[PDB]
Amino acid sequence: DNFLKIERLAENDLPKFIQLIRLFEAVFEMKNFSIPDSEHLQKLLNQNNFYVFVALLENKIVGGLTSYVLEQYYSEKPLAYIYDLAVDTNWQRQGIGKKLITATNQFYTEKGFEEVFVQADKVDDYALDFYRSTKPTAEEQVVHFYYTLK
Amino acid sequence: IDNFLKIERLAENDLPKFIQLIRLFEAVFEMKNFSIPDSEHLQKLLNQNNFYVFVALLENKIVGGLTSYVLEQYYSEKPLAYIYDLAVDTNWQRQGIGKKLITATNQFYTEKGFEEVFVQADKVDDYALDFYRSTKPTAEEQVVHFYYTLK
Ligand SMILES: [Cl-]
Ligand SMILES: [Cl-]
Repeated sequence: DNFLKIERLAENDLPKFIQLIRLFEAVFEMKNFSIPDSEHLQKLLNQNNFYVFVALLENKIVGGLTSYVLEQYYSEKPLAYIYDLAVDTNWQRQGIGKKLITATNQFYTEKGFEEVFVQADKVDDYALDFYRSTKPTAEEQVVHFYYTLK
Repeated sequence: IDNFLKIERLAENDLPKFIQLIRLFEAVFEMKNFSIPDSEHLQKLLNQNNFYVFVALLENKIVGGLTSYVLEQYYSEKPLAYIYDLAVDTNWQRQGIGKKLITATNQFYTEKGFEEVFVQADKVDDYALDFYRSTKPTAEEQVVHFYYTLK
């Protein structure tokens, strides 16, 4: 569409950041969520290893992703890790997620990165077929382990 | 072996050990036509406050190690830690070394008040798959890894 706009957040974009987090809360159906203080979120937004992309309709965030820079020891060309990606259920399928991926990969290409990667749950068929629609270089079935700390 | 082994988190002046671990990675992962980055680059990476390396030592020889990245969260003030690579010397595999590395790493991030540490293994790597399972993770999950090689 011509009205939709993809933008990368900056220092004074905390309100848009919070709006995206609220979208994440909604789409991911997170329970009993308590958003961190704005002081914390502001400092994170200011990190040079963290970049947020959103899809906007006028003032309304209808989609977004978060990404982390991982400097490599194999190469002087860093990696980018897309951690979260969501599209508002009322705008799911508008080309939004593709536009976000394209913007993100172009951004890291300009910065001389080697590779961008992202994970989707095996049971999440909507995301699974979405990422395949973005034509990634490759996909690999893997297993994710995590240790909840005391 | 346990009373010979040393598990440690690398310090600022441990670039030689870092390079040794990278070389171990090159061999264990069977990386082809690898060219190690300049030492200035590796030193700066080692010194990053969001990157920590844990190694296993016998005298001066690295026999195993892992690399970890701190990921500050927007869901919580408690960060995440991402274990990116883990390898053990093929002649020393499955003698508790990998378990000790995971234990040390998780203890470090637990003390720092992190929410969780996570790590991934290939579906076909049953060596790795049931190693991590032997470490008693809180949960495991089937996922698909997508990547985009940039021009
Ligand atoms: Cl809240
Ligand atoms: Cl930039």
